[PDB]
This record gives sequence, C-alpha cells and structure tokens, in this order.
Amino acid sequence: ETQSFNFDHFEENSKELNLQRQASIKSNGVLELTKLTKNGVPVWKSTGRALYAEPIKIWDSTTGNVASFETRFSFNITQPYAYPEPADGLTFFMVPPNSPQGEDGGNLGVFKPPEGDNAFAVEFDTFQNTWDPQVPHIGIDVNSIVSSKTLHFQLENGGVANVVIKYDSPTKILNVVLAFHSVGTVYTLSNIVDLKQEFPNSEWVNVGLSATTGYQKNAVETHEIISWSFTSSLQE
Amino acid sequence: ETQSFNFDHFEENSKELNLQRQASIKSNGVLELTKLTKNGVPVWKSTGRALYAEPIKIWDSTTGNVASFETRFSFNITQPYAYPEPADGLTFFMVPPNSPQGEDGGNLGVFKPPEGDNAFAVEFDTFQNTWDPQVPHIGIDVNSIVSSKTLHFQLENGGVANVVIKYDSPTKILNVVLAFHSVGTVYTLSNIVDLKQEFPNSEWVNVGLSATTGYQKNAVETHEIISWSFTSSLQE
Ligand SMILES: *[C@@H]1O[C@H](CO)[C@@H](O[C@@H]2O[C@H](CO)[C@@H](O)[C@H](O)[C@H]2NC(C)=O)[C@H](O)[C@H]1NC(C)=O
Ligand SMILES: *[C@@H]1O[C@H](CO)[C@@H](O[C@@H]2O[C@H](CO)[C@@H](O)[C@H](O)[C@H]2NC(C)=O)[C@H](O)[C@H]1NC(C)=O
Ligand SMILES: CO[C@H]1O[C@H](CO)[C@H](O)[C@H](O)[C@H]1O
Ligand SMILES: CO[C@H]1O[C@H](CO)[C@H](O)[C@H](O)[C@H]1O
Ligand SMILES: [Ca+2]
Ligand SMILES: [Ca+2]
Ligand SMILES: [Mn+2]
Ligand SMILES: [Mn+2]
Repeated sequence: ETQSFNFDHFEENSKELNLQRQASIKSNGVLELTKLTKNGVPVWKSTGRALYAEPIKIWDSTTGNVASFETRFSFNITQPYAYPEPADGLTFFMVPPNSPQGEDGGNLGVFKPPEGDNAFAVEFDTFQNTWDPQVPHIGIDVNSIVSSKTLHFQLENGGVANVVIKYDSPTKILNVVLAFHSVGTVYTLSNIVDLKQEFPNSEWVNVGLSATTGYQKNAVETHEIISWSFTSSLQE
Repeated sequence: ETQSFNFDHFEENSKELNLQRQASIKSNGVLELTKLTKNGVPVWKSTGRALYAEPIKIWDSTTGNVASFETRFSFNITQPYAYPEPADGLTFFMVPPNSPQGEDGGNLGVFKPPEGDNAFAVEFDTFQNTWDPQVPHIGIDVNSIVSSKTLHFQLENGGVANVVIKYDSPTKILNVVLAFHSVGTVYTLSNIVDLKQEFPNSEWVNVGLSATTGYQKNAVETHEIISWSFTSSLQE
C-alpha cells in the first residue's frame, strides 16, 4: 500500500538510484545531473537523468483507486555567464516502465516531438523556447513540454532551492511549492491532474529527476540535486 | 478588475484597517491580535480581529465570474508555558459585510455554534477541541470550524512564519503554504473550494485576520502579525 525512499545525501554506486547519460554522483554526496566540463574542456548539449530502481504504482486496475504521493528535493542551479542566455532546465518526471528517453535541451530529456511519449513532469524551465512564457518558470507538463500551468519565479543563482510536489488522489490536485529559504521567497503553483486518465497504459511508472544544458556554447548551467525523498500512498 | 493592499509594517491609526476588540498595534510596527496581559496583570479569553476597510469583490452577478486572489502574511506565535496546554489559534477569514462576530476561544472569533454565520477561513489551530485532529494544524474552514481539510505542522515557538494562501477561480483550487524559513520547513495543504457557491448572499466580503487565547488561566499565547499583503483579480 505504501512505497517510500529517502536520500539525505547521495552515496556512490547505490543499488537504488539508476543513473543515465551525463548524470553522475560527486564525491560531495551530491547528484550532478549535467556536466559543465568533461575532461577539462567546457561542453554543452548535456543531458542527465536519474531514476529510482523500483517502479512506483500509481493506480489499481482491480480496485480502481489512484495513488497520492508527495516528493521533496533540494537543487542548486548556477548560471555562470550572462551571454549567451543559459539553458535549459531541470525537471521531476514520471514515465511508464521501459519507455524511450526524451530529446535534449528544450525537452529536458523527457519529451520527444512526435506525439509518441507518454509522460508527466514538473519542470523548472530556465530557457524560453518558442512554446515558453518568460523564464525561469515552474511548469506542470502533462504529456507535453507545453505546460498546462506555469509560474514565473526569480532564481537565486547558486542558491539552494527546496521543492515540494504534492498530489492528492481524491481532489486530483497537483501542487508545487518552490522555496528559497536563504532569501525568504516562496512560490506555489497548483493545477488539476487526473493521473489515472493520463497514464492509462501502465498502473506503474518510473520516477526520476532530469536536467539538460544548451545547444549552443556557454548556454549552460549546473544542475545539482542535494537531497530527494518520495512517498506514494495507494489506498484500497 | 483588481484590488490590492500591502502592509510591510503596521502604522498606528491607519485608515485602512478597522481593528476590533483586544486587537491593537504595538509601537514596533506590529499588529498584536490578542493581549497576553492587560495593564500589568495576566489575562485569557482574549479575542482580536483586524479587517481591511474596503470590501473585496469575490464574484460578479452579471458576468458570472469568480475572483482569484492571493494573500501573504508573516505571523509570530510564542507559547510561554507547557501546562496548562496553550490555545487557541490564529486565522485568516472572509465574511460578508455587516456580519456578526464569532465566539471567543475555539471558534477563533469567527464562527458561532448555531449554523447561522456564513464564513470562510484558513486556520492555524493550536488547540485540540472535540472536533479537532492533533495540533497544531492548518485547516481550511468552509462555513464551519470543522475544517474540510487539515494538516499537522510543527510550530516553531517564537519564530517567524510565512504564510501564502492562493486561490485560482478557474480550477477552484485553494492552496495554503506555511513555511518557517529560519528552520527550513515547508507545509502545503490544498483543497477544492467553490467561492461563488459558498458566499451566495454577497458578491462582496470583508477580509481579515483573527486570533484568540484560551478559556482557562495560562492557556494563552501571543498572536502577532508582522506583515500582510492581499490581491484579488476578477476578470470580465
Ligand atoms: C552550487 O553549484 C555550484 C556549481 O557546482 C557550486 O560551485 C562550485 O563549488 C566547487 C566547490 O565545491 C568548485 O570546485 C567549483 O569550481 C564551483 N563551480 C562554480 C561554477 O563556481 C556551489 O558550491 C554550489 N552551492 C552550494 C551551496 O552547494
Ligand atoms: C515574537 O514576539 C514575541 C513577543 O514580542 C518575541 O518574544 C520576545 O522576545 C524579546 C527578545 O527580542 C524578549 O525581550 C521578550 O521578553 C519576548 N516576549 C515574550 C512574551 O516572550 C519573539 O522574539 C518574536 N519572534 C520573532 C521571531 O521575532
Ligand atoms: C534556439 O534554441 C536552442 O538553443 C538554446 C540555447 O541557446 C536552447 O538549448 C534551446 O533548447 C534550443 O532549442
Ligand atoms: C476545554 O476547552 C476550552 O478550554 C481550552 C483551554 O484549556 C480552550 O480555550 C478551548 O477553546 C475551550 O473550549
Ligand atoms: Ca524551455
Ligand atoms: Ca481548536
Ligand atoms: Mn516551460
Ligand atoms: Mn482545527
């Protein structure tokens, strides 16, 4: 009925977090989603994803009940330069098991252009593509990079962000709270999302974090995750 | 289309804030909702309310649109003693114009027993009455002191709390974020509320803060508001 996991820090070679592409783990006990320099020389078009080994069940076929979950994590985004404009963003996401990876850059390594991929994600977009509003912003992506609801927030460069994503099965209310404590700012964005109806092909989904850097040179930024807890609660 | 007000501090004798009962304004530029001692001797059964002079419009009869508002405020609750247990709580609330005052203590000076008063309020209950869950908790009161949704939170004694109450007319999603920055804690509670259906007798409502202390000696705490901004935005 309940699935949980908590990372107060990130230990190297954990049998719990399954890393992909540029994503590695710093000796610091930090999860680094995208490299800023590989082999001494600066790079771009970097993409890093990190999933949780076990599939989380979001709804029951027999019972017909949808899970309620809450996940929290701290991240640190540093944007070194002012020109060219930094990119692309960081994002929490849920996809069905054994599902293709998303494109780089703008799609945050989660979504693909042809309407094929089935995914959900809460994004922290730092770059304004053709479909984006002023950046940076918080976005609720339901099967598309185009957020169904967004919120502009002022990023604290190199500061520690505290995120909370809470979803209540009964009210189908997805909520996102972004707060920068070291400065006293809080951002809250919430919209209605019908999980059962949006992931009808798998009662199970993989949960993970992802980030990506620009397509040009220097259109990059750091994407570090400091901690990350999760917990679903499926009744019935 | 838009009504706003902001108090980065509280000036004495402002023509924008109709104070009621025990509620006064300290010289430090703080709004003190309930006195802990009057003239030198300790007291209880204290009740303080503070409204905003102008009525805020929440919905339009003709167009049919409901307003969307967001209000933030910082408060400081200090509970001096451990026995007897402290009471009662602090709360943001909306009532129709020219409406009666609620009862002391448990009703937070907002609601009355006989189902007569029409009101809404986000409460920060510090005392567990017969209808309450473990305290302290955040509660969403829709026409009753019995919250339709609640959330237990650990209070930081004498610390500054940052509250955010955001309501989105289109999704009818009421959200409450309570965060104690000095410690790194965030609490988020959200439930669905149909403002237009819950205040059908007045397109207008008075907005205000309120607090109350126990019914017994020493079952008291301080209720200070440091800042408080609001903003509705009714389309059409
Ligand atoms: C946020 O991320 C930046 C980038 O990783 C951190 O800055 C780096 O600090 C390390 C020391 O641990 C240096 O070796 C790097 O050269 C720094 N990078 C840059 C671009 O300056 C920063 O320390 C992080 N902030 C926190 C609080 O963890
Ligand atoms: C909350 O308000 C209370 C009441 O003013 C503050 O507590 C006082 O703290 C001062 C020290 O600055 C003492 O001199 C008083 O004796 C305290 N009063 C009581 C009743 O204990 C408290 O510091 C405020 N909290 C914050 C974060 O400012
Ligand atoms: C013009 O857009 C392209 O380059 C920027 C960097 O400048 C971002 O990487 C974006 O996602 C990509 O599509
Ligand atoms: C037994 O309850 C009564 O006393 C406590 C204090 O002990 C509170 O004031 C409460 O609101 C009131 O109804
Ligand atoms: Ca983007
Ligand atoms: Ca109570
Ligand atoms: Mn976006
Ligand atoms: Mn209560």
